[PDB]
Amino acid sequence: VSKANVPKIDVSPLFGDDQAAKMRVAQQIDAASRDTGFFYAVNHGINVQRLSQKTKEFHMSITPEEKWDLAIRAYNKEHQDQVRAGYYLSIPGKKAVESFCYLNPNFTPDHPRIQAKTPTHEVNVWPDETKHPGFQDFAEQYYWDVFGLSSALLKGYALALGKEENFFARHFKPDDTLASVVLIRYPYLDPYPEAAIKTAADGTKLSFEWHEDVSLITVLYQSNVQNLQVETAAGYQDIEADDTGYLINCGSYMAHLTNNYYKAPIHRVKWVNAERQSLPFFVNLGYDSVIDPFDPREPNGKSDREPLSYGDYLQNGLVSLINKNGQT
Ligand SMILES: [Fe+2]
Repeated sequence: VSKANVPKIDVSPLFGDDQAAKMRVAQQIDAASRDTGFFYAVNHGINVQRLSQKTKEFHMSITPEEKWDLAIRAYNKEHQDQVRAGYYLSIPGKKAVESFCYLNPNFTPDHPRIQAKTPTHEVNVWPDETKHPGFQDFAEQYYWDVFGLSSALLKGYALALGKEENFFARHFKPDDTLASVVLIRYPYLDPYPEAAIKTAADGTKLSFEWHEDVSLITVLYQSNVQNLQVETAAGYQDIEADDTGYLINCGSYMAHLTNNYYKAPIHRVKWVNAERQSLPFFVNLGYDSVIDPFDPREPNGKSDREPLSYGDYLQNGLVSLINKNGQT
């Protein structure tokens, strides 16, 4: 099994005002997006040491009582309004992974999309502050930190495609973004439950099957345990781990609006019996955001693809992924 070419790109010029340096970053984003579809963002300015430590303290401290109280509707029939946000329980002996998902901290009972009961908008649920001091403060702060990095990355993607730098970022707003953070724990278990291991067609043991992401882009921090593979025409290739950088890839909304010029790479998660963390940020736009598709391959950029509202795209995509790859 070969290793994927995943370049490390210094994204720090995207926070600055040297326009030529920004173009040089854009070229590297373009090149990576047209090859395997993955790159590492380095020199990003986020304290990922604190991110991993605070996430670890939470996963290891939370009790079954608290998990039921935070559980999404798939695990707790009483929580009909928690489809996305909350705790995704493991099932001892059956399901190893567990995770906590939260949404835009600005979605409050007072927020107009919450008042209108608009699908995919939810109010976050949090553990008790006395049992997990500082956890909510940390997590909300982290959302805005990775929002900022993601904004900058979106300027690079715009420039790479020949657009003005706010082409995507103008739709990525703190008041209405549907972006989510998921804090995923993959545990060490001995014996490891066989029901939690999937066998791929090629024989590889997996934790999560092939998929394209439901996102515009995905901005991922993982601890230093190799697990991801990306599909190429010549088969799956291993993505090397790097626990100082963020792993970036496009989701299927980018593939839609570029007429597949930037594909959403198909990837899967190998089974590895090791304690590790996977902390994705899914860059989603607003419910009513619409970007007119274009084809960068054509001089006039003409595309026949229908514009797709981000809210409709997200509603269909999240359900489809659950149906295909299982309730996480
Ligand atoms: Fe993914």
